Amino acid sequence: MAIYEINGKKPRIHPSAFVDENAVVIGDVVLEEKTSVWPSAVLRGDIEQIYVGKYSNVQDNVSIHTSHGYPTEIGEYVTIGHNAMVHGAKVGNYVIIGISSVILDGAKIGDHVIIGAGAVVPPNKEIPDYSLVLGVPGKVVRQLTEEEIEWTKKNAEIYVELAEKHIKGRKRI
Amino acid sequence: MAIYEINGKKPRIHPSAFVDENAVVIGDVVLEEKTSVWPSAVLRGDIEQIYVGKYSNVQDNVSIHTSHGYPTEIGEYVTIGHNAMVHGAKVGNYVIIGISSVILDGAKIGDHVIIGAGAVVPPNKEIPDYSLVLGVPGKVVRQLTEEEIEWTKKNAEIYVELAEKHIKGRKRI
Amino acid sequence: MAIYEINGKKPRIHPSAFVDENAVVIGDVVLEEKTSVWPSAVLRGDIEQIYVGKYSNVQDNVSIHTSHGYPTEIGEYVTIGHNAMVHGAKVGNYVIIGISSVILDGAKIGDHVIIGAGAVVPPNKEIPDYSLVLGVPGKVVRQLTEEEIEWTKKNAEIYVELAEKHIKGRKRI
Ligand SMILES: [Zn+2]
Ligand SMILES: [Zn+2]
Ligand SMILES: [Zn+2]
Repeated sequence: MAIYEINGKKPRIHPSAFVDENAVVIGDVVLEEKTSVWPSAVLRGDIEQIYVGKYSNVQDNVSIHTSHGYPTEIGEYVTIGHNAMVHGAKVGNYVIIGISSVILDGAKIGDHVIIGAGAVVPPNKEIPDYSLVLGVPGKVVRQLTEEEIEWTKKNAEIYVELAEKHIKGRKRI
Repeated sequence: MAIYEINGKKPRIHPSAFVDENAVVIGDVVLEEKTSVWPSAVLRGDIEQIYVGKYSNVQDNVSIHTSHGYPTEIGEYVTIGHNAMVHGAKVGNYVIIGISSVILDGAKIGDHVIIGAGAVVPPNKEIPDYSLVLGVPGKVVRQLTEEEIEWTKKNAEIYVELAEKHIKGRKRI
Repeated sequence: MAIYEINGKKPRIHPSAFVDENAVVIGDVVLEEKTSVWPSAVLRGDIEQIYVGKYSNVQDNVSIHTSHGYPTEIGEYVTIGHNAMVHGAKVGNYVIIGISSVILDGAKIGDHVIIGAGAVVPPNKEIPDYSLVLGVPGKVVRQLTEEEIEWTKKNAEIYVELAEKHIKGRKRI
């Protein structure tokens, strides 16, 4: 949990979603069904809206924010890796945001995309569907393989099940 | 909030500052007027002092620490981007520390400087005023433009207003 | 603290260890004597076990997780730097994981190793003993010097003392 409203705007969280009590969700944030927000993950909807599509996960120590005129939209089946940071960007469906990677303002990530760990997607950068992105500044290095494409969805499914495990079996001690 | 003292040393926080209750401020830490510390941001003043100049922001999931003999001094109008990490360094005025970047021990960042997202400033590295720094190890790639210089201050001003919004309108639900 | 069990599995924490109340320890996690987990550090043992050897520290805003079939084992005298991320990897003794670095699944870090800040150790990557690793993807650039080797242990010792300071002198205010 650790949900807050700011100036009237309240987060809209679907009942099936899992928001760790150590995560922080503030203001204009929408979490669709079967989404999950993990420990120390922060979704600060105090400027533009932060929309998180169904079956998507926002892992441990992630930050999601926006800039004026630059809302953040996360698609379906999106995996936002541990310690990653998404800032005022649009992310398509079946996208794996690598651990500790960074997606900046105005960027547009296509569907079925994998952003490598530690990669930095520059402002306004557009990433085509089925791409593997690496480096700083991140560049499309090649297209995803059949295996990787399957994974762009399975990674998210694994988290949907994991989220449910926590909702039913977590206990503070 | 989530403020703690350690062995007698208590943080000195100006009344106008905003410290998110999910942030963690420990020991020898000084926060001047109109400063702001956001969710999961950690300022651990358990070794050397951590000084944060007025109008500066320490964003979500940032860590600020020190090494023996290496205190951390943040200037005025400094923006420490989401998930960044400052360790025993001296940062001048009107500096934007990029998202997920790293500033190491002994480094000295001049005034009106922009450190790119994911950049790593090596130990004892000195950055001249009006510089744009990119890479790992971070290097001065060019001087800031008129627009960027204006931004080195406006970024901080935006946060001063944002901080006030939170102080007056945040509500746990 | 902020310790939780999940589906029966409870963390096993030695009495001498220090777990900041703002850190998050979940499930199958073992913390040996004189270990320390700092603010916003997250050890999610909800898949494979996370084992932390004695005298090791998991610094501020770190995340430690695993993948199915890929448990995370941290050796003795290991320093996991601020904002770093270890995912389903095996780390030897006297290893310094650089600030904001990333160690991926299947990797095996030898003993007396230093991973540079912001470095990314690729999946299944094996790092020889006494190595300095830099870059993305991280590569062994040279062997450690006498000074650095001494440091691979002293860094951890400093934290053992620091941990004790917190256990005895921390006070919420
Ligand atoms: Zn932001
Ligand atoms: Zn430190
Ligand atoms: Zn994971």
